[PDB]
Amino acid sequence: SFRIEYDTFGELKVPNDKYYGAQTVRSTMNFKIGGVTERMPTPVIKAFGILKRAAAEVNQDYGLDPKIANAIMKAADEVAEGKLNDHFPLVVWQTGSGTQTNMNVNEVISNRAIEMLGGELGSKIPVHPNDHVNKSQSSNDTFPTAMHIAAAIEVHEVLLPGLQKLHDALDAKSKEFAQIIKIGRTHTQDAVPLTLGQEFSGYVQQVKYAMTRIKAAMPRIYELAAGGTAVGTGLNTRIGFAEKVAAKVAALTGLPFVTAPNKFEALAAHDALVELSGAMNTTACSLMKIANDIRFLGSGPRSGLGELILPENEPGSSIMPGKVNPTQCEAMTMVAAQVMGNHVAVTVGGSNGHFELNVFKPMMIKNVLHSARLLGDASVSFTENCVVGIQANTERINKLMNESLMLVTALNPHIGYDKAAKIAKTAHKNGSTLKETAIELGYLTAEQFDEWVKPKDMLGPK
Amino acid sequence: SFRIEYDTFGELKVPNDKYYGAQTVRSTMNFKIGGVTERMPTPVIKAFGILKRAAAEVNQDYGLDPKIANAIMKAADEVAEGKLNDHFPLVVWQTGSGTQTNMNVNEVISNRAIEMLGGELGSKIPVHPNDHVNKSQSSNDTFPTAMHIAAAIEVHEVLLPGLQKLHDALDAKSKEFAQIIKIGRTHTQDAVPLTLGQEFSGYVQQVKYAMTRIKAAMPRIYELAAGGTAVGTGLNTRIGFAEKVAAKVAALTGLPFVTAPNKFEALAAHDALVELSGAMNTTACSLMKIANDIRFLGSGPRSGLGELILPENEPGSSIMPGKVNPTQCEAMTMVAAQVMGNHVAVTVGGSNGHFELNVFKPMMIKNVLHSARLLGDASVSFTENCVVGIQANTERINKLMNESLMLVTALNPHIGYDKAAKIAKTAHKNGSTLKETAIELGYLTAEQFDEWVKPKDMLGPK
Amino acid sequence: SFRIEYDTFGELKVPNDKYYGAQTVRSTMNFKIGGVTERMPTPVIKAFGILKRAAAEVNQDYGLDPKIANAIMKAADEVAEGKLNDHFPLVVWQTGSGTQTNMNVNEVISNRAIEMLGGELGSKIPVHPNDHVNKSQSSNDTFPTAMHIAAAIEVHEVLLPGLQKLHDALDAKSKEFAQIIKIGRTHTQDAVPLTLGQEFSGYVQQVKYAMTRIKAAMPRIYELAAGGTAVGTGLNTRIGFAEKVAAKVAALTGLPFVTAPNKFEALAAHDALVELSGAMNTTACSLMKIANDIRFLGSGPRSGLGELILPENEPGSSIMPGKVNPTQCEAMTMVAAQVMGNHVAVTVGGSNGHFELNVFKPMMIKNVLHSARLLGDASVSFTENCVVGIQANTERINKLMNESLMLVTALNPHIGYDKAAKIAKTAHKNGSTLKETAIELGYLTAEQFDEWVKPKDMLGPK
Amino acid sequence: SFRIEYDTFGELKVPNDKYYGAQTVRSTMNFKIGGVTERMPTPVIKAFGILKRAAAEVNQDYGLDPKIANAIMKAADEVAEGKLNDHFPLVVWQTGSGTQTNMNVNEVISNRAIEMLGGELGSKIPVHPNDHVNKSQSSNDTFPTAMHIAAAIEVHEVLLPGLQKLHDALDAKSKEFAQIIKIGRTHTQDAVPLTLGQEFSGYVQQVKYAMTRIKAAMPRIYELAAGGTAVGTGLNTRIGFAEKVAAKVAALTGLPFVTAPNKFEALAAHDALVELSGAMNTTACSLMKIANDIRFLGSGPRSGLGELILPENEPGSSIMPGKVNPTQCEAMTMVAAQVMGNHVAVTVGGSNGHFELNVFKPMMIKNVLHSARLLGDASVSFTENCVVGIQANTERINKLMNESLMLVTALNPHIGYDKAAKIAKTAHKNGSTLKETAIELGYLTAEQFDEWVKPKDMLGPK
Repeated sequence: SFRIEYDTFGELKVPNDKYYGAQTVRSTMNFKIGGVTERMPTPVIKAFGILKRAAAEVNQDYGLDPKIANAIMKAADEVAEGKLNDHFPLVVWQTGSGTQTNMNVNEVISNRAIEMLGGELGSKIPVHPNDHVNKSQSSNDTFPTAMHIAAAIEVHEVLLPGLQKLHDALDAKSKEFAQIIKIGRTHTQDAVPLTLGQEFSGYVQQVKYAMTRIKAAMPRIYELAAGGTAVGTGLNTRIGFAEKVAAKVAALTGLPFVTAPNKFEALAAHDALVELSGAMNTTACSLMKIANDIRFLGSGPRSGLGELILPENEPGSSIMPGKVNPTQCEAMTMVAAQVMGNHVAVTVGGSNGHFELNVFKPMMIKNVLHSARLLGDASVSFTENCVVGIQANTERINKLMNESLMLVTALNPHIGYDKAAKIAKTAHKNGSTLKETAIELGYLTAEQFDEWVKPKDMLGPK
Repeated sequence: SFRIEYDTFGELKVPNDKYYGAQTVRSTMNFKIGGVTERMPTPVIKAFGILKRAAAEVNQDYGLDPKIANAIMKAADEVAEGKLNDHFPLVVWQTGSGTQTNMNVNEVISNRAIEMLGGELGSKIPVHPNDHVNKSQSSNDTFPTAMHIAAAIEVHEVLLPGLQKLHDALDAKSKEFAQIIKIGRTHTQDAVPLTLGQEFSGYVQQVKYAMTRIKAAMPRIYELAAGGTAVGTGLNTRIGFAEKVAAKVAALTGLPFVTAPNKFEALAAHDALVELSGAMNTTACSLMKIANDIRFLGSGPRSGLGELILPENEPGSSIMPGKVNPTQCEAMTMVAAQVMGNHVAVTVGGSNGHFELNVFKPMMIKNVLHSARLLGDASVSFTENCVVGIQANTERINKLMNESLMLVTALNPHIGYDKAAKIAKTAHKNGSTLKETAIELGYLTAEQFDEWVKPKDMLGPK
Repeated sequence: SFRIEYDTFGELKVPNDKYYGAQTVRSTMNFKIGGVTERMPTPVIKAFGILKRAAAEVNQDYGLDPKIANAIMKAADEVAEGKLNDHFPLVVWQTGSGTQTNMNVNEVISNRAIEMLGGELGSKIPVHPNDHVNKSQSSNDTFPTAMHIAAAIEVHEVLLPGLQKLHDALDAKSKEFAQIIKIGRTHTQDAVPLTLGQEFSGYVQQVKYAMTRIKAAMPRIYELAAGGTAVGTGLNTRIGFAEKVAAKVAALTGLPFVTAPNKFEALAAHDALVELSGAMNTTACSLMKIANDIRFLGSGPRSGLGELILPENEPGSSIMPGKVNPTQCEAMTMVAAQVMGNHVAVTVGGSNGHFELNVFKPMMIKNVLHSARLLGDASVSFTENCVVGIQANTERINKLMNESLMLVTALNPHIGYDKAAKIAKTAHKNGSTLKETAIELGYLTAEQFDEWVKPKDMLGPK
Repeated sequence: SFRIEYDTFGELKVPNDKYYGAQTVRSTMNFKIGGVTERMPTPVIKAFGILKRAAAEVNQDYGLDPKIANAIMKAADEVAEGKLNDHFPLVVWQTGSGTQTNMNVNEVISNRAIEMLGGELGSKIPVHPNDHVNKSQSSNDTFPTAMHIAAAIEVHEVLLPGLQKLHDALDAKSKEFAQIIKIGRTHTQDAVPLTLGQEFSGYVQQVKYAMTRIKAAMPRIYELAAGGTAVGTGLNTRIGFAEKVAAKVAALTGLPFVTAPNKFEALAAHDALVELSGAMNTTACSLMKIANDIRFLGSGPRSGLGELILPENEPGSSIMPGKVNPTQCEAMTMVAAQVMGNHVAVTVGGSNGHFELNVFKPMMIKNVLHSARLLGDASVSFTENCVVGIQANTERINKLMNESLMLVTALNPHIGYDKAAKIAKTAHKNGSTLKETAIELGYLTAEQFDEWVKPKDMLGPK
């Protein structure tokens, strides 16, 4: 049920049903940190499949036999399409250059290509993991290329689309609530009015700006290190390989990948990952505010704020009508906190490069991909299971509007400051409304109050 | 005007009204980072005065002339008492060992001692800054000693006393509010009742535990590096000096300072400062929760929660009665956030020692002292200007208790689950109270409702 | 291949081969955040198995039929022993109280117990997930109890044992290297000598203190929230349940669990998790220093420091003799950075409780357990695959000792300061050794140099 | 002595030599947190002077008497020029909206204007602090406007100019060192060659990208909240004021300030400050790497790497020639760590807005300004006192090139892989050079070695 392969240290059993080889088994024996939840993220594995497909096609310019190249391309495609995820057992907590996952990819693609050609698995014949699958590449410039491919795809396919759905849903609710006037809160104290539409428009702007921030943090993610080889000079690769492989990855993905203009900067640091994590950190601050606001605005039903009725997704008991826990707000705010911590992990890793090579690469991309997936998925879930279903408690909102003390300044042009202050003070002392008090004090009629106190006229500059 | 002093780089002008010398002037010209607001914290300077007083007294065992030693002791006392603060211009962003502030201290104590002896300032006669004031000490083991003396004094004189006042004031309010029943909130939704005294008892326990955590993080702050000299071996000091100087510092301060058992650990790392910062970080989490709760519990007067009436310390407008911004809550929660950031700065510094010496020392102690002073002062301010004057809005609390849907389960033993749930659903649909609805439906009488629904019996297990 | 169950929202298909039920399926439909790497950590699931076993036995005091209790206990044991991990599909990013995992546990134990009794899965007969498996418990006080059980077990079984192995290995190497004198480094400049044993003894002290710090952070992890029910009052549990269930968990685990003296503090905050994470943060700073030092001390073979020969665990090429990448140092320092970020996530979550309930519970325990497992596993791997095999490059160390300029001060008592400074300056200018220069200058004989310059005499105070 | 002023709480003594008034004295008595070192940063105060100058000029469109407006403009100019710094005693740890500093600014400008007009200080005549100096403005939209003006000016005048000087100095050294070949280091192990100019070109690219990142984070800093008044609606200001005051601020500063398109987003959150802090956090990661590399590349003189000779700015000892502590590297890396911590403080504040107003404003801008000033000043200091004077130790670099084992692969095309590996293994075993060994083994002549092993041909792809 196992085949025997060999490396410099001796023999190793490789399961017959696995496409990896001796280097991967050796790597698993020495880095047993954290268990299977710590396996390298699937986006990184898929990105390696893209990279190795691109390199094999380019390397036909540089001596690679087309029959071998095309077998590599087909196997690499299977990796990219997520068809071979079960053959990647290595964890994030490995060599800090990512070289062990590079070798895992080279072995898997080599053995699958051998199988496609009808040969013996583990033989390196006719597809050699290093001489063919890693041709023109290095142990040091491959993982950083894969992690930028993976980050860009996750931003474009998961993070930005999830934020776009949330933006659109918040914007629809802003329009739906554009005429519902409620009492503002500053310092959490009652304040002058604004509509729920206006308040929600602030959330819309925050999400729009989050997408702008993330896009602004992408130009240097599109720069690929492939071609820098061991220390950035390109020793032991071919002239034109760096440019051709970036152009091929760009063609395969439809994304504007380019070769990094300075390979020393590209290998010695991952400042672009720090930059992108920073944009996700800002996004997390925006989403914490939006979700915590919606949480409190839905508080109640009777001892809270009670402005919003959130959809009920988990069944309650009949004897507790009106109670709805804001559980999508909880998942989102937990995600927001996680992104902030992940950002510190990325920052510490990014600050700690040494000379020609930053060797915190696996941990840095793990945290970036984690934050991107959590923010995108949480945005979709918060949208579909909370935002689109939010209703305004207009009966309670209108009641509290008429009971507020904050509308009293509408009276000043009609009865003057002292009488308006006396109304407010008396109403506060007695627990009555402004209207009731103004009438009892003899300062106006009910008809006058309705004519002069118009919240619709208190919503902008004049 | 100025006197002329010299170093091996040439001539320096030293103001005649300053006690520092050529080394200190040289240090100011090369490290201007941040401006005067970045000057080394006064607690570090005072701690250096304690240390140099101790070293001078001990060094009489090791050849130091008693007339010279006693002049150093008197000048060092002046530094320790804050009488010579204006003679320390150096910033935090200096050499990472703190040696430049050590030299600043040596020069100031030398020249003030010379003045006490009637001699010529700047002459190093009869008191030499290196040969006498720095005798038996090193450029590398003095600053870490001063920073632990400073941290321990700030914990005992500022941080723990401020937390103690907050603990005691919260406990008094807990007892004051022990009989005031209100509606609990979980997920921010209405929940079963608890007293304000019970809720406040949670805050009391958090502050008690904060003090316990800070004390638990002090044992290794009391360990002093003095005696490790350059690399931790004690080369170029005397047998017994490490122990004697720590005992003298303990006697001078009344605190249980001891010599660090392993001087390599004491110089190469400042793990104790990370540990203490960690306790302040936990404290900051507790204080964020207490201050934000009180902030929201005071929200209103009419569109918030309205359970607490917070003292108004800043004049308000006569036309805005009842409005009180919780400004001490804002100061406290801003401080909490600062402590969390300061903690990451301490962590990064503490993680980055190299071989025999961690050279992030000034930045680490600055953040520790900043956190300790902010937490202590904010605790006093929050206590005196908010907590002690908090009142309960008992009329609004009683009203919202009677209007709650959460008490309905007191009815189950008397009329059964089915009728109870029907009451709650109908009340929620109609906007009425449980009692009004239970009577309208004909399920019970007013007298039965008052006998069966007793919140005082819903406050514990049975 | 599926059975039909029902909840308030309608019917749900449950796989015939799963022990969870309708509530768990509903929970999975609404929280699709992050994928399967985000599943609730296994230590939490196992801890729930302990908690539910304890509660079932205690509840025989409170009316639970012994036949049902014993079926619950046996099923709960299977959960605790990791026999049913495949029946827990929920992710961390769920309701912030952890109630959905509580319900998942109640359903699994109920259905497995039903099977043990020979009944129909999904029927709630004769074991009801809520009425029996959750008897005397709440939706809010169960997850916090499980997360403290899980944290304490992981500290005692994984984190502390891993640190103990590292301590012991570092201490053995310190003794092995106790006579190997090398040149110290301060500010990364050459400094006076110390032995590799002395330098490694600093690392030993850091790891010893890390274990002390972690233990100091455990007393409040042993406090369990069980019995606080919904808001901390214990409404709807029985007198004595809180104490009995903590004593039973203590008996089952052999660890000193107790009931939390203030349940409001226990439910409204998780300051103990922040405290424990803080101890792991300090540990990560210590390990970053130790691992980065060892990394640089092994640098080379010829353009680095070259003091240590690290074991080679991944095969190199024949043409690159002497090159050994310090890959266990890389995994450990990546782990250290991850712990620092996780600590910020825990801190943000811990700071954000609201009124009676902190609803960041799943994210907080996830990060604590992640840091604990990574630190423990990395400590074992770093120990077994690096530290125990470290060798000293004594040939290179001795060569560089004799070429250092740092031994020259040994000459001062014999030939005076000026001649000793002239030797050092001349040797620096000419690239020669101190000995060669001292002889060429005519200041001493070779025999005198060997008699006066004894590094063994430069290793302590005198 | 003192004058007597009043507020609704009673009488306050105001020093006769101060321009602030009763509101400012009242504010000092309730917020003493931290002491004078916590005073509001001068850039915020200057920015308030710009804003009040702009508002006064614009408000002539909205009824403000020109004689009064022009006195306000002149007094506000004095504040903006730093002439009245001593009249601002309030600390950061004040009301979270910054309203108390707004009132401090209003009072100082009122009383200085009154003095310019020959009137009585403290009389509010002819210049009223609220009715004139705060005309058309609000307690809530003034501080956020000042903090964006301050942040933008500090970026343009301090941060970017300091980085530009560092960029240019690093680029000059890159060109100076373009022909100096040394041994690369990956994982800290010896690696294939690269020039010092190539390595420095990586640092240049990082600083260039830092400046690009900071500029990319400025568009939303230029958005001003002025005009949003209390909750963002603009109630109680005039149509056109928001736009007119932003245009005037842009004209006064020469920077492209604009009114914020959504005033709810501008008041309820400070996401732009989080974004800018994020760019400074990335910059800090770049600078940590540059400064730590240079630190280690200068290590020695004989037991380190020894590639760089750093300028010695602090006198050394004549008996310790060649020793130079990299003290600017220490200041710079301490600053980098501080920026990372400051960033977490900004993040926590930015995440914690409530409804219509984020009330963490003073702490957020303090940390942003602190980071910007430290990075700018440290960049200038690191440039002038380290980078520009760096020399290459070419003799030691050439020696270590010739002694390296890494050049051996130049031999493969000439003698084959087998003999090359035998040379490297033998040299490593014996401690000799590749050339000595290749000759002793009889595989080639000295002349062949010099013709075949040319490091200049090992610096790129082929």
